[PDB]
Amino acid sequence: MRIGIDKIGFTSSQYVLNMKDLAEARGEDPQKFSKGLLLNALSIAPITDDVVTLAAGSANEILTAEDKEKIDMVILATESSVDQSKAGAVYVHSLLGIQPFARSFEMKEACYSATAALNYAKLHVEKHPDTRVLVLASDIAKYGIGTPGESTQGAGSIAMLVKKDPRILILHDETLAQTRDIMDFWRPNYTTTPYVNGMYSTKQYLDMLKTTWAEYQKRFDVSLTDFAAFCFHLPFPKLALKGFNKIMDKQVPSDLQEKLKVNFEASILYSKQIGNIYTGSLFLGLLSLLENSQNLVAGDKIALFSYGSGAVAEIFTGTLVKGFKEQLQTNRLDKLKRRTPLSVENYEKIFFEEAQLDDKGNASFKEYQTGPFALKEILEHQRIYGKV
Ligand SMILES: CC(C)(COP(=O)(O)OP(=O)(O)OC[C@H]1O[C@@H](n2cnc3c(N)ncnc32)[C@H](O)[C@@H]1OP(=O)(O)O)[C@@H](O)C(=O)NCCC(=O)NCCS
Repeated sequence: MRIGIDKIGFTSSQYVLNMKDLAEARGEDPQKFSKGLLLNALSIAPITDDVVTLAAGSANEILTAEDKEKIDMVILATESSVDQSKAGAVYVHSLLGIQPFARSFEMKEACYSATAALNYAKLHVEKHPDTRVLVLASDIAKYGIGTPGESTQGAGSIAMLVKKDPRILILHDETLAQTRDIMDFWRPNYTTTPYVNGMYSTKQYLDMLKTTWAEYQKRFDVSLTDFAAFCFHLPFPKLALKGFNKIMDKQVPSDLQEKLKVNFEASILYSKQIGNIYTGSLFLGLLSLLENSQNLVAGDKIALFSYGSGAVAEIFTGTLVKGFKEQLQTNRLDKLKRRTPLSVENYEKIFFEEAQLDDKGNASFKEYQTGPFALKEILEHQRIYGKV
């Protein structure tokens, strides 16, 4: 029984901050961003485009009426939640008109949780092969003005439809996760922006990659040469490049070294324009890879390294399905160029806007550019979402 990713949708916000503009405002060498981080631009979200609206937009990209009839589980992976009790998935379920007899909930573990969502989705469909599962990985990476992380901000959501006989990627059962209790990045309840030790996080990302991959190879009798591409979590592309270099070695034959490198470069193309999207970043890289590699074919295997701060890592794999290109888009870079560039001044005002509640819990918002769904208002503490 083949189970996996049938369709992948992606939505980002409608605004962009160009890194050269941020560099100019902050007195930074623009090459720190273009070469140091390997970032060109970041998506910026207004207050009316949040985890829920981005998630619903990404699903709207891919779902058919038949999907909506057969989906019986909706999982939102996020670290950008807008309620402490109500899962953002419930809103997505509603906004998309999915059939009522579904379970809907959120998963949380920094940038890692969509990997667990996908795994549960896969097992659920295997048990109930007539069903489909919608996994959303939606986040707004917001670090704060003047912080080291300001340059690794971003916004977006990946939607993945999981079902039997998938048209893109068959998911396999050989997985390995690792948990280690650390404080590289975290976000207490009283702050909209995380605390982060960037250098320590990089070191831990690389050590969990090294140790998890070593153990994976041992348990499952595989090596680098079994794969046509390796995808990494993508908070910024330089970190993923460090990961790639960390696990690669020169015992790989030269032709495969070249292929893996070209595929790595394909995988970071979108992230260079979008920035960090937390839970969705690994999967955005997968999408970028599939839409930009010139060498991937049916039957090629892909290895994926998921990381979340705090920290949890997992390696898993999949095999490409004949016809996968039919499910992809060719003009995504063109669509990203449509985003409205913001001055640093306007980015500061828009990205860091917070709701101004009256004593009854009402808040109103200016109309900003969004995708198909928007936060319209807050009405007596209820976030009101609708189609635009
Ligand atoms: C990425 C981050 C650590 C950078 O912080 P920073 O103090 O502003 O920048 P750094 O001094 O660390 O330099 C970053 C990089 O660009 C560099 N750089 C600086 N000036 C440069 C220049 N003029 N030309 C080229 N590169 C330059 C570096 O040398 C470097 O890359 P390297 O690690 O390969 O050497 C920071 O944005 C951050 O902490 N973001 C959040 C990370 C996070 O969320 N981690 C959790 C999940 S893994």
